[PDB]
Amino acid sequence: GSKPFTVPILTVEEMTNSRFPIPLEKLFTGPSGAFVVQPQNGRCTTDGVLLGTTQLSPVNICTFRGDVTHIAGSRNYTMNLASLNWNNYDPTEEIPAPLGTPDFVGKIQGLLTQTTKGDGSTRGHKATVYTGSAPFTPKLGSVQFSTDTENDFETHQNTKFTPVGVIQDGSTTHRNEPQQWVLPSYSGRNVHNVHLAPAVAPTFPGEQLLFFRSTMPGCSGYPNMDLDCLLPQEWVQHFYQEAAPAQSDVALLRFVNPDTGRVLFECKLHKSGYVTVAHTGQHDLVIPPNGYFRFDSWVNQFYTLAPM
Amino acid sequence: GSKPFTVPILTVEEMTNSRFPIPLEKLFTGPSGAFVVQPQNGRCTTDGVLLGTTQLSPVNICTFRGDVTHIAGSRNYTMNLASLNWNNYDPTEEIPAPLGTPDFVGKIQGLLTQTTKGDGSTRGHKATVYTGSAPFTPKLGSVQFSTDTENDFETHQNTKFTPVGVIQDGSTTHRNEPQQWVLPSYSGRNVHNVHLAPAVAPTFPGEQLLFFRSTMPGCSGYPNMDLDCLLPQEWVQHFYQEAAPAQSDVALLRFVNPDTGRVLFECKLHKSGYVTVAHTGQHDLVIPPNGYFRFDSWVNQFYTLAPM
Ligand SMILES: CC(=O)N[C@@H]1[C@@H](O[C@@H]2O[C@H](CO)[C@H](O)[C@H](O)[C@H]2O)[C@H](O[C@@H]2O[C@@H](C)[C@@H](O)[C@@H](O)[C@@H]2O)[C@@H](CO)O[C@@H]1O
Ligand SMILES: CC(=O)N[C@@H]1[C@@H](O[C@@H]2O[C@H](CO)[C@H](O)[C@H](O)[C@H]2O)[C@H](O[C@@H]2O[C@@H](C)[C@@H](O)[C@@H](O)[C@@H]2O)[C@@H](CO)O[C@@H]1O
Repeated sequence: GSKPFTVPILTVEEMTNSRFPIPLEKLFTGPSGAFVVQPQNGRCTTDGVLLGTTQLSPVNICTFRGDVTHIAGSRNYTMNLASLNWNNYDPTEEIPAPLGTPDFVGKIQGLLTQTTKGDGSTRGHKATVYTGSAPFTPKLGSVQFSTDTENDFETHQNTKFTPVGVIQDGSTTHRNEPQQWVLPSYSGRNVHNVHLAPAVAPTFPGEQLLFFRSTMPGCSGYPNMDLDCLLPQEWVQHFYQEAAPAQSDVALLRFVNPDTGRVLFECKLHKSGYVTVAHTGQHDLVIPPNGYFRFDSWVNQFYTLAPM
Repeated sequence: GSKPFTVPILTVEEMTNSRFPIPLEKLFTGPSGAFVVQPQNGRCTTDGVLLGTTQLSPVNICTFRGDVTHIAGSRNYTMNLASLNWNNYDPTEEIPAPLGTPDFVGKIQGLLTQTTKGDGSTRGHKATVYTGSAPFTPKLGSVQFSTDTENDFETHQNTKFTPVGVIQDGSTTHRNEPQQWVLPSYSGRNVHNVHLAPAVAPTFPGEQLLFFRSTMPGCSGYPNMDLDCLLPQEWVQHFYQEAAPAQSDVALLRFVNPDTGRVLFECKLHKSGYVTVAHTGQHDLVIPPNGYFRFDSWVNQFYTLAPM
């Protein structure tokens, strides 16, 4: 008597990255035994429980909201954060950081915009947040932005950060940042992160994670623009609504080609919200534009996949 | 033998505007008899046929892709457009303009970003497109951007526009632009638009359109930041996948409050993809955060709604 489980029939290129507000481009698999894979956005169980800092909006990912204060002698501003819905932020909520907070170390550039309530005057400036920096303390309710102005922003007026892309210091090794698999210190460098969505890894020999991959825009230097999420944002929204019970640890999915009527490959969708495939090595999957995932049956962690 | 029709159970504040990449904030109704309501984004039939310039990605709305050429003596660049998927753009496709093109007259500000293929060097600059301007000819394959640079962008390298918000000329009447209900001239001022999604209006006495409303960020001046769409982007994605046949002209929806178990109001979801309610005058709806739409039955255009 369990509600039947399903995944969306949207194709990969019809879906959105859950870790940055950009479209998916491709599927990628590679080894990740050497390091911890623990993203906090795009985390959701198959029965619809949001984890980490995951929230439902594709466009709220890596945004910030609040009001700002200027740092004299600079073009830097401190943002005192509001909640996702512009109310008072509560640091004691059982989350790692405000929902939608970036979950990787990098220099994220976008625009800081503001409206003055009284007359509806507005202003917007290019701005960058360094999520690896000492003032990056979103869990404690504040982050710092570098901007292109020393005086234009007003205090105590609603201010929004909209992300666009990432930058790198071109005097250093190319593509050495961002580091998408390094979590920020949400409460600052001397404080451990809390309430995290768990790290994920394949346990089965010869299996690797299957990533939903995008390329982040670059705004300066030579950044590493690869960005891999565990679930498309549309899958997060789907499971959240459906809330179908997980009848076992693992949902077997087949990736189907409607142009031939044949299955390209099969994969495991684990109930805690990630996908694995039977393959060894780094590989950009080549898929038909009309290809889609289809849930076929509940299996478990001991199931042997056909090689990808 | 028709597949059962449904709408998503996401709440309003859990969904995304289909005309700009920002969250929904509220429901709004007002009279629109005096003017033509003909948006081209967020247009989809209840049985899943995309119309106008509508595409499936919430983050692709009001983006542009292509390569750029500098205009000497200025900080202006012409973008020769690529398709939504970075291929050659075909001006003869039966659409008004490239998918995701802005469907209103306004000055849209964001970032123009670029990557050089050979070495992975990147650059990003603040940029504005005036969709009412003479060089705004997206259907013909080109638009113009004003930027903060006269020399940094390279030719013949992939270039992306990411929208953030809107601006207004502060020397003129406040909130006189953008004009969200004025379509751009997609082929320029002397050429009529083609392949448009149709204009919509209530036909029933005492009914008005029900709008899904957001506030666009403002980046300069005193802009009109109201933005009303006919369908949430998540509804577009839902109908596209479900493709449930419309058994009549009108789906009756009830907006339900789970905190009391009572219906707040009922409304008509027309098969061509828009909502009406029984109300006269401008009104910001006040709704419970957990409120949701529920499809109850197929009726038709002659059905009399309970007053909102
Ligand atoms: C030394 C330094 O950090 N300079 C950056 C500048 O980057 C340098 O730009 C050069 C050409 O303009 C070379 O490409 C150098 O390798 C590079 O380090 C940076 O310019 C941004 O990124 C570079 C790589 C180019 O893509 C530029 O087009 C782009 O604007 C600017 C912009 O923030 O800042 C310093 O001047
Ligand atoms: C005359 C003109 O168009 N000036 C804009 C400037 O706007 C003026 O800014 C004043 C205060 O700086 C007053 O607010 C004027 O009413 C306004 O016309 C504009 O500044 C942007 O928008 C204004 C309304 C303020 O919100 C500013 O904070 C904001 O930067 C700037 C920025 O593009 O351009 C011209 O200088």
